[PDB]
Amino acid sequence: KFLVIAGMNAIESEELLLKVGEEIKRLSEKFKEVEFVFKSSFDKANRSSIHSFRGHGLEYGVKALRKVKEEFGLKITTDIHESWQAEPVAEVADIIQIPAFLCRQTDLLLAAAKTGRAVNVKKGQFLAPWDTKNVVEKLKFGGAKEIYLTERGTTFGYNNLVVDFRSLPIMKQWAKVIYDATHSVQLPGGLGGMREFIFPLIRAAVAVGCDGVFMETHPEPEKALSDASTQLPLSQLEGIIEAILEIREVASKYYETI
Amino acid sequence: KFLVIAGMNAIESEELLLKVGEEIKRLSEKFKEVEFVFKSSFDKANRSSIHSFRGHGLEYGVKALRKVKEEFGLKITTDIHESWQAEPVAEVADIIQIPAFLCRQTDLLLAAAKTGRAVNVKKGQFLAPWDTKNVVEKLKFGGAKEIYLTERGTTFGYNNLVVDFRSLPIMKQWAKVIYDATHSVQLPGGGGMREFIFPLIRAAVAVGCDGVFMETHPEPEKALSDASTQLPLSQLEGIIEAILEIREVASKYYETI
Amino acid sequence: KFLVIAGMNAIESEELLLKVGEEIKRLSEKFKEVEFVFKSSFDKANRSSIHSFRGHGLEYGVKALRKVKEEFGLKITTDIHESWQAEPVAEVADIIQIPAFLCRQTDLLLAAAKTGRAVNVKKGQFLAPWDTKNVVEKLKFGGAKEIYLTERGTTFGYNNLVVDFRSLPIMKQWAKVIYDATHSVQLPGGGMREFIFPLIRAAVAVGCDGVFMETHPEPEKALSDASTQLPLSQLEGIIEAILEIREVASKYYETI
Amino acid sequence: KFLVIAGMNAIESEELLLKVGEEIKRLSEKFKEVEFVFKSSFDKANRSSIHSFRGHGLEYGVKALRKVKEEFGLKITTDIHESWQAEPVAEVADIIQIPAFLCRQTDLLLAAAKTGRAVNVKKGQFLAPWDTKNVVEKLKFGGAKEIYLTERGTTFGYNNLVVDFRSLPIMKQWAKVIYDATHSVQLPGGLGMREFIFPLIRAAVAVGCDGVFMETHPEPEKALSDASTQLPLSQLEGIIEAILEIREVASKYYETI
Repeated sequence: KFLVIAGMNAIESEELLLKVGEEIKRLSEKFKEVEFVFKSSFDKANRSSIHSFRGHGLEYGVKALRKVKEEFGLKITTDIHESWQAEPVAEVADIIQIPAFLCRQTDLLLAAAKTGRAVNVKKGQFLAPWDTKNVVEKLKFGGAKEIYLTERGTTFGYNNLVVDFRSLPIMKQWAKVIYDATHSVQLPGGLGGMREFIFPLIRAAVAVGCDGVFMETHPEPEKALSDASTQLPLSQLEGIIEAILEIREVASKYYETI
Repeated sequence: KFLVIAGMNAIESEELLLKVGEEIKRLSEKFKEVEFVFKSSFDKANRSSIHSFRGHGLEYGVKALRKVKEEFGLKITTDIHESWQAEPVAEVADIIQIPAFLCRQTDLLLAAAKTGRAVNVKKGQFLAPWDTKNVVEKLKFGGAKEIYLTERGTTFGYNNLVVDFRSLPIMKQWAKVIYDATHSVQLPGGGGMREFIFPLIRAAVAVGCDGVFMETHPEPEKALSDASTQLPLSQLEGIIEAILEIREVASKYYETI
Repeated sequence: KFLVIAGMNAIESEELLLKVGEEIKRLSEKFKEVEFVFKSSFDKANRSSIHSFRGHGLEYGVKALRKVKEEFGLKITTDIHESWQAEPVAEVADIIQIPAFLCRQTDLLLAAAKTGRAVNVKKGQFLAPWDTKNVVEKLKFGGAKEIYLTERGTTFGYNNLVVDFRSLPIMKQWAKVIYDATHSVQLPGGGMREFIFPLIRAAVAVGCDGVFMETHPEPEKALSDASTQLPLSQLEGIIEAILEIREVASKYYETI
Repeated sequence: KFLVIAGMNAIESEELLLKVGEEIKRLSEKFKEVEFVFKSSFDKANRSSIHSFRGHGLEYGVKALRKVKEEFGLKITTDIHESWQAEPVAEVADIIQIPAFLCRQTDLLLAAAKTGRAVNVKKGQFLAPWDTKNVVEKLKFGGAKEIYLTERGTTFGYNNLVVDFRSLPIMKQWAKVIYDATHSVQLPGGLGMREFIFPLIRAAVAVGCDGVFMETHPEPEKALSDASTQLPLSQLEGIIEAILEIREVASKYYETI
């Protein structure tokens, strides 16, 4: 059954997070066949500017993600940045996310695999798809059983990303493949993304074949303290989920095996 | 009315051209809501090696095309390489094709636009999507009425191309878009990988395009150009049905330009 | 000796074409160690907009060139966009130039090789350094004797080119190499002139058989490639620099 | 005073390190106009394979680097991978190196700046040159006073890097610039090209930069990392000589940022 990873890019506030957690609960009720997982970063450890929003800290974040899980019965995924953050995070996160810039930091991957939780690894903007076989190999060595590789775009010149859809079938050979619909259309350092392309590339993803879609959402995308240009309006989620399910239905029959 | 441009990369032997030509005809008959067009090049004026198969001349070509156009009643399309080849070829081809490397050559375009026939420009591997607008403008200024833009991959480092599927909705702003499913999986001087041909076609119809461009051959390993990318004639039907199904569902979400 | 192809990007006029031929002449006299070659195009056959300047036809073209070739005694070179322009242009052009986008068009290559002239091929923005081998194999077959490969940048994402300086030694394995100092910094569909010089020093330091650069008396008033056109009054300086760097670096140029 | 950062990629063993340091010492004596800074990693924390050499631990690596500083009187530099590593490393490092994949990791940048030591950031392969400004601003925010940016290539298609030398003058506006002659010709996940190392250094000094970074090993074929890109310890002298020579004549043309 299809995996949908949704949430706010960052934990801007517990009030905002809970509101977003409500739409996902409602959505899981409407799409019984989809496996939903609530996502949110407790820290933007890689912002370009020292002036940008980062977060309220690990403690606060883990506590807020807990509220969402306890109040909505939703599984959780959040990203970690240094080794020591795995265990504490593993307390509430069902899936530990590894940032794209860190997909090669051996200790971080090992730390995460060691918690016993599932691990999703954002493919680096510098990584060739075949080069992800070693990422999985490390996680496996570290104890990881539920492994995920997430397509999030490849460096295409300066301040731009391209999604080479060949990566989906190649990566499926070693792990469940996920398509990150929001960061893939993001233009890095662009102000120091293009929301209109989010939906069309998602359809491409499911036509090609993947095991899940990752998409960030916000009640007021233009007021988002992070990834504003690319976060989707809460009201748009429903329509996109339906199209994924419909496109997957008629397409699955053609997904290449293995 | 989805447009499907299929055929042999080049005219190797009219016998094969007819074998592929009847197969198309059969399909055009099964899929009546589809408009087929027979594609094939009378010459390969852009091969890397000097020892590579080119063609049997514009004469033998234009002749072979009309032979298929009459024996099967299928619309024809082929590409021109120099300003002159326009007029002579517009006598058998309904769609004049402009090569990828020549998409910026003002006079070649200006010419094919005069023949009154429809024009299809392969987007250069060096062109950014939003740059195809000027290509359209040149042709309109030249009398082109039915204009087509074709996605065929972009230079992604050395000996490799990538398909930026954002180009489809972008070029759709000023022309009908075609997705080249065979040259896009091709590896420049590598090459190509037939294993990705179909998956990306699926991607193209899911995103939304006005048609696809494929190339088929009775048995690829025998092809004389782009052999590792040529699609086996048999599979051609399964694919056509596949993208029609996907198109039926996907079109409900195509953005409105 | 060292090659220095200079001149205007386009033949905006025979008047201006001369003001430039005069300066190239002077520099030609001040640096007897360098083989200068006047260059300009009679037709910008590949402009982006249909509304952009092209030239005054092959007529006024070869006309203006032949004039400089006799009034200043400088060798001349220009680019052809279709096979027929080969022999007719090979009347005044010592070096026939092949545009970047056309570098794989066999007939344009064979047609230039026929004329028995020197053929300089702009390496396409879509071509790998090593793929230029066949481009030289095509010219040999076509009767070419004096061949050149020009580095003019590689497609780097949308509307941008990067100069992979590894090509210089790679290509030098089968052809003399020229570096296009003005087009290698252009932004397809735009340009940054502040990088023209720096990259030239980089080209000679690595090692090349010659430099290719376009100049104009008043760049801001140019009708083609305004942004990437050295103001005539700077060519001399740059040329002194290329020689100096070439003298110190020569010693280190690898060996094919 | 031109800066030459040199040493062996990883601290393979203390003896092998002292051997390289002996040579670096010799060079600092012969080239008194150059400022040599010895470099070596106590840990390869980003190896593609779980089976590759990483190192003998921080403590071991800090002792070795200190033995090289003490015995040969050379300045030291090494890279850090997690915040906690900054402080202990600063006891010996004159310059704290920040890995390319980690160049956007704020807490690591801050941790290094807080030590009071100079900081040299490897420009990420996904970073445009103008994006480094925000990097230099994070460091100043953290207390860094002496800052360096190192050009080490940019992602060019898969398993390949290209060096855009327009990045030197661009980055010189915010920090002193070093050119990494070793990783720039490296082919990521390819298994580099040793023959291109010297040519690119020449281009680098010609264009203009405040220093060059080059790893060296006595027996490159037996290196436990970056084997294909480490220079034979016997070639360094030639390179440095040529560099000073090129810089000598080229220096006057460096454009005043």
